[PDB]
Formats: sequence, C-alpha cells, structure tokens
Amino acid sequence: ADYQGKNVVIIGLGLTGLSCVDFFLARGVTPRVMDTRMTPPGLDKLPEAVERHTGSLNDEWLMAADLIVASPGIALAHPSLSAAADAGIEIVGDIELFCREAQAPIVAITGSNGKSTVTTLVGEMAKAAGVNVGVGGNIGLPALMLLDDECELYVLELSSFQLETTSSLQAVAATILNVTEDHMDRYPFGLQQYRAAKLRIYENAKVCVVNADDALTMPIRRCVSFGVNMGDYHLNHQETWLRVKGEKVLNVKEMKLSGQHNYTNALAALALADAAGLPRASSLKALTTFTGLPHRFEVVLEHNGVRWINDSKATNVGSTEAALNGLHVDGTLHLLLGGDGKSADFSPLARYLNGDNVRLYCFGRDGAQLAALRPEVAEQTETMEQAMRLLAPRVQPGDMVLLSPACASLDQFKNFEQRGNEFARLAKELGSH
Ligand SMILES: CCCCOc1ccc2cc(S(=O)(=O)N[C@H](CCC(=O)O)C(=O)O)ccc2c1
Repeated sequence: ADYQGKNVVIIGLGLTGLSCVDFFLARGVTPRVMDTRMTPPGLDKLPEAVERHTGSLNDEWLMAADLIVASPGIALAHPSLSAAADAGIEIVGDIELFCREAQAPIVAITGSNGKSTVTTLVGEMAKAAGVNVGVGGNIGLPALMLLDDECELYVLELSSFQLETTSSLQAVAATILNVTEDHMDRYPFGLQQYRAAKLRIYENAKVCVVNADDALTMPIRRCVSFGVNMGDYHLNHQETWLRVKGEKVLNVKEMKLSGQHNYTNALAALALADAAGLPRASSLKALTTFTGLPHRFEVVLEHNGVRWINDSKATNVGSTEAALNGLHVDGTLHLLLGGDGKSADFSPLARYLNGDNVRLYCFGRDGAQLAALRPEVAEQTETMEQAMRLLAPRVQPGDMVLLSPACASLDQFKNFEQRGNEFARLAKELGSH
C-alpha cells in the first residue's frame, strides 16, 4: 500500500500507537494522534512534530482523515468511528498495516485462553529449526516492530479487537483455540458477536486449525483439528502422549508444562508449526524446552509448605476455570479474585468452590460480585494488597495461594503484568518469617 499524501489519524498511543506513528514517519507521512485518556502511555515518547489530541476524540480530525488507524482498545461502534465509517473513511488497525507489508508467511493465533502460550510455543519451534522468526502482535512487540525483510516467519497473537479491523490477513496457518465469555463490555450483541470477531482469523487462511472440543472455534461454513479424545491431533492416555492421526509423537513427561489444557496447547502449536512447514523434530524439541510465560500459573514462591502462584494473566472466567479444573491442593486453597470483570458471568466458577478447603479473597471493582459466589468462605477488600495481608496469617503448611482473578486489572493497575509483579513482591514478603 501507498500512504503518501494521505491525512492519517491514529487513535491510541502506547507502544502500539507509537509503532504506528513510527511506521508512518519512516514512510514520509506525518500522522496525527488522538487518545481518549488524558495522559496516555508513551505520550512523552511521542515526537514533538507529531500533533496530538488527548482526553477525548476530535471529530474535526476524524472527519478530515483519509485513513484512521484505530487502536484495538477503541470500539468501532464508538459514535465518532461509526460516523467516520458512514462517511466512507477507511478504518484499519496496526495488524492490517502489518499484513499489507509482511514478506514472510504468518501463523495467526487467537482464542479466549492459551493464545500467548501457543504463540510463544510456535516461536520456539521456529527458533529450534534455525528459522529467523518474529513473534509478537497482541503480546511482546507490536506487529509493526517485527517487520524485517530478513524475517522468514511471523507468529502473531491476535485479539478479537485487532481482528475486527483487519481485512488483509492470509495466514499460512490460523487457529481459534477456544471461545469462552470475555470482552462483553465491547460486544453488546453477546457471545456470537465476540465469536464472529475471532472467526475473521480464518478468512483466506491456507490451513485452519480448530478445537474439536469447542464448536464455536469452527467456521460457520476442512480444517485440521486438535482435541483431547478426538481430532487429527489428540491425546492418548497410557502417562499421556501427544498423537497425530494415531501416531505417537511425544510423551508429555518430556514437557516442562503440565495440565491437560497445556497438552492441548501443545497439540495446537504442533498443528500450526506442521502447517507452516517447520521440521517435526525441532518442533517436538521446543515442546520439551519451553518453561511457561511469566504470570501464567507461575510459581513465584514455594516455601514452608506453601506454594504461591501468580496466574495474573487469568483475565477471564475460562482462564481461571483452566487453573481450577483438576487442581490438586493438599490443604486450603486461598484464591484471589477481582478487578474489572467486563460484565462476565462468574457463576461457572461456583462448581470449583465447594468443600471445606477453599477461601476467597475478593477485591477491585467487581469484588462484591465475586464474593457472592460463596459468601460464607469469602472476604472482600478494596485492594489486592489488602487481600494478601488478610490471607497471609491464615496460610498453613499444605496450602496454596493462587492469584487467578478472572478479571481485567485495568481498574487498579496498568496491566496484568504489574498486578502479577505486585503479587510476587507481596508473596515474597509474606511467605517467609
Ligand atoms: C483510545 C483507546 C484508549 C484505551 O487503550 C487501550 C488499548 C488496548 C486495550 C486492550 C484491551 S484488551 O481487552 O485487549 N486486554 C485486556 C487486558 C487486561 C489486563 O491486562 O489486565 C483484557 O483482556 O481485559 C483492553 C483495553 C485497551 C485499551
């Protein structure tokens, strides 16, 4: 694509908004930037020659634009964007701009849970094969920061929000790992509308990879499948093995990751890597070396008979359910829940919270709603720190402390990483004498 002479408006700063700014400048186009936040991240990094408008949208700028580059963090349904669309003004996001330029095949991964794990895994499979790979998108570096004509493969995590503004993706391999309720604050037509956004990832994909166990991951109108008991890629319990069409490929005792949902993450990653043409041996090797992502069921302290686990990356109900389903606790589970629940129904969690060995410590915007899952075993505080200091004295040898909050952190924190980092610091303070 050619942007010379166009009036370009970018909505949303941050590293992504900045990567869009840098993208245009390097192409001889000075964009203008707006953000609904008064002091958006990276404002101080924004070059002085770039005009900016913060604290609201600017309809004069939007309606004058030839191209609007919209952060995934702003709804296309926002009246100002709806007005621009009605006017025939083209709206894209960073992923769209990237796809128009990329000169290597793209593996594209979305889903409500497991997408960063599968993304990072496919990256490691490529690295083990000696492929120059760029890994990022919705995690790590924004996609435009990966663009390099020496890159031989791109592996992108894409959110439902990014997908809504992307039209030119033709993935070599694409998957929706699963679809469970999330982002309902952005999808007023409910679960099918959210699903529709993710289904975009399959458009013009060379191979589609679906979850045999989740019908919502399948196109409305074959794909390769992965699953637990069925699928082209499936599990065999003997010990557990990864299998491809009846052939054993890996005894999961060689994996550092554990738990059934990580075994299906492994299958999804292998299916994508196979479709991308990566050698099978090096892909299997990566499965054995990968240790996990920070904030993803991460043991931050195991001391004095107590495991403290940072699962701050659990920003939705289905992710917290993945941590709880099949969870082994010797003594009492001390579960930290809270933040901005994005209008989620938390009741699917209730079935894991029965018995004499669970306590709930509920905080942030939706703390009262979370406490209400089982009031008799729940405490509510304003902050996660308060919750930690409340629970710490009650922790006994055999117990587990688990931050798996089922909510976005954005009511009280910059992001789930800062929430995880704060938890870890507090765990280390409170978990020794
Ligand atoms: C003009 C836009 C101003 C707001 O900027 C944003 C950019 C990206 C965004 C991405 C998302 S998001 O939904 O993709 N990610 C959050 C992350 C939660 C957490 O880290 O605790 C979530 O899954 O709930 C939400 C809001 C966003 C807002």
